[PDB]
Amino acid sequence: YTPLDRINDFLDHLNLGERTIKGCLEAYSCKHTGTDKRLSISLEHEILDYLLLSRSSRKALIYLVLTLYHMYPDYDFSAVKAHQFFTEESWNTFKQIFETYMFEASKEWSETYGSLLETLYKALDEVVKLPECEIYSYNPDSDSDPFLEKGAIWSFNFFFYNRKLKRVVSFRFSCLSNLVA
Repeated sequence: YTPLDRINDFLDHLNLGERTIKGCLEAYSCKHTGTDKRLSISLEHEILDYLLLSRSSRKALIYLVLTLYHMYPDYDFSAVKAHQFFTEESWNTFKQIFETYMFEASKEWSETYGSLLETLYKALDEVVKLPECEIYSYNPDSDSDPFLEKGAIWSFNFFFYNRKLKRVVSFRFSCLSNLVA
């Protein structure tokens, strides 16, 4: 039972009255054998034919789409559409988002313990060496995409990728309205 398991339990259906906050960290090490390997190659080909993400992320992209497939393997992810829906970020741009939307969450957490953000950082750093990571948000517009939560007040899907380890932590967090009419 690690800090991620901690954060995750805390963020499992945090209920704050009218809106309910959900959050989820999942880590994935991309295998270099079997289906992961073949899939990776497929993606790498698709990307090259086609040659918003810049090209600096053409490799990162391969590994992000594997992590999608890992999370929802029955869904058709596509290298080109993801190229469209992934956006590169910085820790700082992530920090602002955490500050502005996960405010009630951080607050409840400090009331509970004696920062949620600091904890998160430490937890991520342990699993993917954070200062060496690349950061991405996934914002699909497609109706079907399973990273799209419909009727949500907001939703984010972040990804922390480590190139050396071929390792990705995905952080999803969203807000739901508990109202009735």
